[PDB]
Amino acid sequence: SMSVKKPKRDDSKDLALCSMILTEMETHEDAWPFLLPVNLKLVPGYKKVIKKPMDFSTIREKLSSGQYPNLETFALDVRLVFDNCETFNEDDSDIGRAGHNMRKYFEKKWTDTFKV
Ligand SMILES: Cn1cc(C(=O)NCC2(N)CCCCC2)ccc1=O
Repeated sequence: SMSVKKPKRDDSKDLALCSMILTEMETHEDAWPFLLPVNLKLVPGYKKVIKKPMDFSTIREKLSSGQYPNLETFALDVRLVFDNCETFNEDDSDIGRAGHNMRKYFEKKWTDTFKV
C-alpha cells in the first residue's frame, strides 16, 4: 500500500529474455502456421470467429517498439496465438498439433527462464 513497498524482482533483463524466447519460437520447425498474420481475405471464418488475431511477427513488432509494458503482457500475446489456434483447428490437424507443440515449447522456456 501507500509507502509500503513490496520487494520486486529485477526486471531489467526482461526485454532481452523475451526476445530470445521469441527467437526460439520463430525458428522452431513447427512455427510456420504462426509466423505471419492469418490472411483474413483467404481463410474462411477466421475474421468473424477469431476476435483478437495474433502471430509471431506482430509480437516481434510490439516487442521491438515498446508496446509490452511488462513480461506478463508479452506472455498473454504468446498464449493468445495458441488459444486462437485451438479455437479454429482440430487437435490432430497439422496446424492444430503444431499449436499444441508450440504451447508446450513456450511454457517450458517461460518457467525455465523466469521461474528462477
Ligand atoms: C494459425 N492458423 C494459420 C492458417 C493458415 O492459413 N496458415 C498459413 C498458410 N495457409 C499460408 C502460408 C503457408 C501455408 C499455409 C489457418 C488457420 C489458423 O488457425
